[PDB]
Parts: sequence; C-alpha cells; structure tokens
Amino acid sequence: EFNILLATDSYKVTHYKQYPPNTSKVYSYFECREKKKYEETVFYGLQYILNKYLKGKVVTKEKIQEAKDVYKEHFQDDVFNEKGWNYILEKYDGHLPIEIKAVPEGFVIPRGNVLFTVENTDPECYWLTNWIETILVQSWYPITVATNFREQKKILAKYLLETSGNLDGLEYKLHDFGYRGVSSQETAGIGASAHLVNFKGTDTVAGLALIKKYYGTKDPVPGYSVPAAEHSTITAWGKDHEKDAFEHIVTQFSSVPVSVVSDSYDIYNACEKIWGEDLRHLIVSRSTQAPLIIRPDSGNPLDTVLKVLEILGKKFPVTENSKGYKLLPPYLRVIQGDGVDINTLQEIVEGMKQKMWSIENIAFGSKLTRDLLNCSFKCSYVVTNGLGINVFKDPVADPNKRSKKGRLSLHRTPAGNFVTLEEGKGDLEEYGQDLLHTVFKNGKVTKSYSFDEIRKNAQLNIELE
Amino acid sequence: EFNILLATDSYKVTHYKQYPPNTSKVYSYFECREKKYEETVFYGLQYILNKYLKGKVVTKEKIQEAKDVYKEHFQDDVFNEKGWNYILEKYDGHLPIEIKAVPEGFVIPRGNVLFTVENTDPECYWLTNWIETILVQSWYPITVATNFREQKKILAKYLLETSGNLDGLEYKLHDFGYRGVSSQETAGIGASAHLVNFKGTDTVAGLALIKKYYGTKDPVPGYSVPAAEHSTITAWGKDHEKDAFEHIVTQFSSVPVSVVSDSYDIYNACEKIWGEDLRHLIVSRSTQAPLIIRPDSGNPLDTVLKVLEILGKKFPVTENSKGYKLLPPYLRVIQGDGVDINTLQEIVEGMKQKMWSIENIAFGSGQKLTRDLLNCSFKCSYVVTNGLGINVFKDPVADPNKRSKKGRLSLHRTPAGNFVTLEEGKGDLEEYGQDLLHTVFKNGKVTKSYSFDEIRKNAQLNIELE
Ligand SMILES: O=C(NCc1ccc(S(=O)(=O)c2cccc(C(F)(F)F)c2)cc1)c1cnc2n[nH]cc2c1
Ligand SMILES: O=C(NCc1ccc(S(=O)(=O)c2cccc(C(F)(F)F)c2)cc1)c1cnc2n[nH]cc2c1
Repeated sequence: EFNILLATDSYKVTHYKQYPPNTSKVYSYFECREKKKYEETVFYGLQYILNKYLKGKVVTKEKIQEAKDVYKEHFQDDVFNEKGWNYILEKYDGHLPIEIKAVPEGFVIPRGNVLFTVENTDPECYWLTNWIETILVQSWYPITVATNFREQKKILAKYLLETSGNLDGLEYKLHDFGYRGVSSQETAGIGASAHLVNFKGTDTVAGLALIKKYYGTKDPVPGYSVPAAEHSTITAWGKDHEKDAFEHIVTQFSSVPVSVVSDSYDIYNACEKIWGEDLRHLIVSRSTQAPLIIRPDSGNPLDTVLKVLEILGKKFPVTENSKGYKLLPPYLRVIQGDGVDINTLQEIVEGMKQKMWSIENIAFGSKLTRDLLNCSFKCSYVVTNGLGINVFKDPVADPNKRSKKGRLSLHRTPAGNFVTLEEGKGDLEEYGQDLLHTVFKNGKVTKSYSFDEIRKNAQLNIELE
Repeated sequence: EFNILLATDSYKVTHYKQYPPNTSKVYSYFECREKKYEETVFYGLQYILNKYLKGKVVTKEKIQEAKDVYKEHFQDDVFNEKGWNYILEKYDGHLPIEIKAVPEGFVIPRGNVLFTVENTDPECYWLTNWIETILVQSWYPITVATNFREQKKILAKYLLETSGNLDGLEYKLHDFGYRGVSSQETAGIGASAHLVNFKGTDTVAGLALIKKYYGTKDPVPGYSVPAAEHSTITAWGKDHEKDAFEHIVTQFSSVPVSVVSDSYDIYNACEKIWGEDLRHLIVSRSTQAPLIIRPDSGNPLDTVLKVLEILGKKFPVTENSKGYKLLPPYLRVIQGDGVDINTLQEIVEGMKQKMWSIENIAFGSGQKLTRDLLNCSFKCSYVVTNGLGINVFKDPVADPNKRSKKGRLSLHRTPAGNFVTLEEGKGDLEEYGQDLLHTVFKNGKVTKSYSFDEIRKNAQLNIELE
C-alpha cells in the first residue's frame, strides 16, 4: 500500500528541525516560471494527485512505524518527526491538515502565474506544507503533456483550416502511440489522460480508466481507436507474401477504418505496386466511413510523407478542393507515426502545404521535462511569532530563479488577461475575484471538475471562433 | 486493480485476426539495436515479471471489464473474449508464455538479444505480441541503469586520477530526481536503476521496490543525510540567512549536513557567512560530520570553480599525494543543478585543470532519456504456420538501421570471450557453446531471479574490478 510518509525527498524528513522556531504557518505556491515558446500552459492533473494520494485517512500507526523503521536505516540516525505524524493521526484521524487552492483544471494560463497554493491549517503542522512538495510537483507532467499537445493542436488547426477551409476531424489528427515509450504503467495512464484533454484518438488504454475514475465523462469513453496492423502481422506471412498479408487484413476489416503499416520491406513499392495496382480493387470499393489508412514508419518523415502522397496521387483519383489543395479519394488516407514531435509536425504540414497537399489527407501518431515550463514549488509566506513575513529566493547569478513574495492570488486584468498579485495585495480588492478555488482542505477534496469541463476550458481560440 | 487485458496498445486487440491462418507460434525478441552507449546494463525485467505477468492475471471479471471497455473504445466487438477465456479455463489464468533473458545487471554490447518471448500453447499464438507493450517499458530501467553507469565511469576516471583511489565513488552521484519524474511508479523504478550504480538517494520510493522485488543483504540499498532546502533558509527572512545557517548546522552538529547557500548570493554566503561569521562552527566539525555546501544556480562549472577558490582562501587547504588541492575533511561541496552526463564531464575536467581533487565534490542528479537513446526494440523473428517454421524480419528500404534479426535467437561467448547473437537457429549447430540466456518466466511462474546484490556485482565497472 502507498505510504505518504515515504513519498517525499529524503532531506525533507529533516526539515521540521530547520524552520525558524515559533513558525505557525508555511505557505507555498506552484508556477510555471517565466524564462527570460510555450507562453501559456494548460493546468491539468492535480485532481488525480489529490484523490489518489492526498485525501482521506492517509496516516495510520502502521504507516508511522514503517516510516520510522525505514528512515532509521536510510539515515543511519533516528531523525524523523514521529511526534508530528502522531499528532495528525490522533487529532485529525490521519487526515492532512492542509488547504490547497487551485486555478480550475483545463484553464490556459500564461507563464509566471500562480497555479496553486498550499498551506497548513494547524500551526503544529507548519512542516507539512513542504513535505508534500515532491508529490504535488509531479503535476509538472500532466501539465506539460497537456500543454505540449495543445501547442501541436494549434499547428494542426492552422494548417487544416488553411488547406481545407474548416476544422473537421481536427480532434482525431494526433493519435497517442506512446504507451510502450513511457517509463511506467502509471505514467502511461497520466500522460494519456493529458493527451485526451486535446484529442480523442488513443492506443493508450490506461488513460481511459484513469479518466473514468478521477474525472468522468458524459460519454462512455473519452478516447477511441480502430483496427491496424503492426510489423509482426505483416512479416509473419513471409517476405514474399506481403501482398497476401495486406489482402487478408483489409478483407478482415472491410467495413471499418483500417490502418496498415506499409514499410516492412519497401514502402514505395508497397504504395505504388501492391496498394496502387495489385490490391487497388479492394481499396476503391471501400466506404468513406471505412478508409484504408496507409502507414509509412521509416525514413525522413517529411520526405517519406511527400513521396507517399506523390505515389498515391498518381495511382488513385485525386481531386482539388475549394482552397486549391489536392485531396485523396475518401477511402484512402495516410498516417505518419514515426519521429513526430512538435518541430517535425510543423515541418510536415508546412511541407505538405508547399506541395499543395491538404492536411485532410493526413493524421499523425505521437522527451518533455520539468524544466520545459520551469514548473516550480516555492515558499512565499510564513508566520513566525505571530508575524507574517514575505519570503523568497533571488539567486545573484540567475534572476530567472527569483520567486514570488507573500500571499498570492490570481485575477483577471481589465483587458481580460491574467495577473498574479503578491504580498497579499489581492486583499485590497482592486482586481475582482481570486480565480484560485479551494480544491482540498483537511483531507477532503472540496471542488472537482469533470473531464468534459476540462476539455471545454482547454479549447483553442480558433475552435472558439 | 491492474488488468493485463487493458495493458496493451489498442491496435494489438485486433491482431489475433491478422496473423496467417494456422499460426501456432509467434516468437519475438528485445534488443538495444545497434546504430557513446556502446554497452547497456540489462536491468528491470524482474520487476515487470513479478508485478504484472506472474500468477493468475486473468479472471472472469477482468475479461468482462475488457470486453465492456473495448466495445466502447472500438465502437465494435473486436476483443478476443474466447482467447482470453481459454487461458482462464485451461491454465487457471496463468499466461502460457516462455521468456528467456540475459541475467539482470549484465553489461552487454548493443545489438545483442537481451530477451525472447514465445507462446507455449498453439492456441495462444496471439499472446506473444499482446505483451510487447508491457515488456518494452523495460527500456526505462535499462536506459537509466546504463546512463548512470556511464556517469560512474567518468567519476571513477577523474577520482582515480586526482586522488589515487576510488574511495567514496559510490556516493559521488546522489539521486535528486523524485520531483522531476512523471509518476510515483516511475520514481521507484528509476531510483532502483540508479541504485544499481550508486548508494546515495533521496528517492525513497526506490528502497521499497528493491526490497519487494530484488532483495539486499543490507537493511536498505540506499542512504541520505540531513540537508536544507531554499524554504528552510528563506523562511528566516532575507536579513537572517546567517541565523538560518547557524541553526541548521547546530541542529545537525554530529552528522553530515548539506546546506544550500545560493538563496541570495552564493559567493557572499561562502566567503563571508561560512568563511568568516560562522567559520568557528565549521572547523570544529568531525570528519564523519562535514558541512557540505550546495550551490544551486549559475553556470555549473564556473560556479563550482569559484566556490572552491573562495573556500580555498578561507579554509586550510592541503595538497594530496597526487598534487591536487583538498579541502579540510569537515568541508565539502555538492553540485546538484544542471548535472547531466555532459556537464558532469565538464565539471570534473574543469576541476582537474584547476588542480582540485574530485574528493572535494559530489553531484546530485536532477535532460530526458528516451527509448530511442539505446534503440530499445521488440520484434517478431520466428513463426510457425501450418507446422512449418519461418524466419521473419523487417528491413525497411530507407533505413537499414531498422532491420531486425531473423529466426530463433541465442546468445553466446565468442572465442575471445565477447558476446555474439546467433540467428536462424544457428545456436543449435553447437559451434559456439551454450546459450547464455536463461528461462526466467514460464507458464505463469518466475523461474529464475536475481538479488539486488548480484545485480550490482554484475554491473560493476572494470576499473572497480581492478
Ligand atoms: O495504428 C496504430 N493504432 C491504430 C490506429 C491509430 C490511429 C488511426 S487514425 O488514422 O488516427 C484514426 C482513423 C479513424 C478513427 C480513429 C479513431 F477515431 F479511432 F481515433 C483514428 C488508425 C489506427 C498504431 C500504430 N503504431 C503504433 N506504435 N505504437 C503504438 C501504435 C499504434
Ligand atoms: O541535499 C539534498 N538531499 C540530501 C543530501 C544528498 C546528498 C548528499 S552528499 O553530499 O552526496 C552525501 C554525503 C554524505 C553521505 C551521503 C549518503 F551516504 F547518505 F548518501 C551523501 C548530502 C545530502 C537534496 C538537495 N536538493 C534536492 N532537490 N531535489 C532533491 C534534493 C535533495
């Protein structure tokens, strides 16, 4: 079973002995620190952490003893605030005396703004605020995944709109292929849920169950897939029988969309001779609701996509849409799922546009770090001897690492943007309502968002228009 | 509860229908495909076998669950309910799969077979690649273990050159990465991979994982000591940094303590606060209880060098037998900002050039490694259809680097004592001695395992082996 007493950075076990004596409050905040482009971030994923790890009776006698035993060996010393944890157990039935206030999930907020704050609700637990920094800071991952996919969606939207005149199918243009490529089963679920804030096509099944458990959708599921081959289902037929594999597979899935990886031996031969001649009669007969989706999976991503389109355009009837761009027949599409990151995605759609190919023709299949958006948790306010003091770091050699001072609040500006007020200036009430809401207090999740609301919050402007 | 029927890439749910008719065997393998990082540490499969693959992993409820989910996910009935029911009924939900692997901790050159997977029942030909997704995640502990071993080689080289020995090497790179990984589970797995190489960690999650899945003779595989963070310094107020420092070193007067010193001005903190105002509290400390000063901002190399020069002028420095400068034993430095394998190299070389021993410094690790770094990859190499075995492979025209191995594979020692992978069942010709892979999983049971102590021994540096 998960033990919150064992879910912090080791050194934090020793911090209760280091704060100023007579400190009754430690108040901390999380931001995606501005850096002297990723100018706005999607706040997403805190609700998962709150429910899975922070809520309810998270302290027990057994958990305290377990931690005591582990830390004794780990530190070769008895340092461990057994009394402090006992107090939470006895006084609060093992519920964390913490209040967390956060911007609503799905909100798109410029860099350098307070996203959530954390403080102890009982003076005895001044040490607890930063104990849980480690676990809360891992919110950097769903925030950065949600943000990065939103930025990729902006690129796709721009090019789809320009080449087609509309945004039809946009939410299925970037399919999550990343399950095998992440570091763990837990990460797979979290990352997939963040992808699904932006898109609806996924092969990372783990994301569905996480969304259902922690967030919820009106629809039975938040994400979808369709049949497709992998190299093993093609190569198993033998090198001389690729055509036989293709035929079997498209015939098995004759009435649903089917994607078929076509580069096992020679992608260009597969497109021109196998799909484009030998099996063409099985493709042109397919429904608009059940296209063949050809998947190249190797070579230079841009060069290969363009050459594949060029080949298919000469073997199948191409039309020109009202924007002047070339469009494959509705029973035939292409998906590129090799080497697609935000930079290469841009390169491909731009390259397609230059060659007069509509983005309607293509879909894509998809490391990020905590430093990308400078996700950071810092103490900004403490009360010592009954006096509040505004605290901060400001390293001489790096002004980019300066932190905010005092009690914080987030507000709409008169022009409708965002501003973070420091030093308790929100109390002056010159800027309307604080946009941070209490989401956790004393062991209870106090405000929750559905996955539907989060998706709405995270919409692109071009979608709103 | 984890459900293996829901732990694969969605498209794999449809593959049972796509293999050639009458296929009785699918056989696949994992390698770190050949294209720095010429040898990889094989580590982490044992966790996956025990946590996810062994025992009764199929139940009626899990089958119904997957059926319901996939019906909505695919907007159609495509899920192989019958195939999973067969495993439930015939094998009491244990997977009819055999896995053979190189021993955990082994250091093996790129492009060798590391593990193989095949079905042991003809009805379950589709099962081999169902579990590709789960098994391929072994890329992460392999890559973490490998990258940290490569960092250890750099540290060993420079520590040996500047001090004449390797004392303290296993405490020279401390894991600071708990907050910077993607999940609690990843934290435990990644920390365990770090601990294959080192013994100092702040990622507590790693200890319990090692204890549960691997085991050590010692109570714990990794250690830490007290240290400050910016909040425990800055909480005292901007004008009271000295008061914070004094309190902390006094609270931890008889154990090692690390104090971050860059909250406002690292150079002033070192020269005036530590080096003058509080010097009397430092020079009185035991060799077993040093102050470890931690800069945490600025150019990592430039900052380390300036911090050492400052301390060198305020504290008595000696010259060791190799001619390098050494701080007194009650005083050390740790650099935990911006340290990846490249910057680690730049710092130790920069120190060497300025005649500072590597004894003076430790590093904190806390750059993202991906599955592409070592080209970790799982591919089908052999199938049996209509009773005939066939050697299979991909070989994409535009990328020869993605060509996969053919046929049944085995791992062997060459006459010179190196590794070679034999393809096309050639291992059976008995010209290269015994297959070095061991069966580690068969029919729902883990059949061979390794303690964490043995894994560490397997992963040792040559320089450590002397
Ligand atoms: O092909 C794969 N999965 C199936 C798949 C995914 C995505 C598409 S798609 O063309 O985006 C598409 C088409 C129609 C409906 C949907 C829908 F509405 F359902 F989203 C998605 C079609 C098929 C695949 C391929 N390679 C992989 N490597 N690692 C994981 C992988 C997964
Ligand atoms: O200082 C931190 N943790 C405590 C710590 C770690 C490492 C050292 S060390 O100097 O390598 C050292 C010294 C003596 C014994 C050990 C031993 F034998 F115990 F390993 C380690 C001393 C203290 C720390 C600092 N910043 C962090 N950011 N994110 C996580 C962080 C952890």
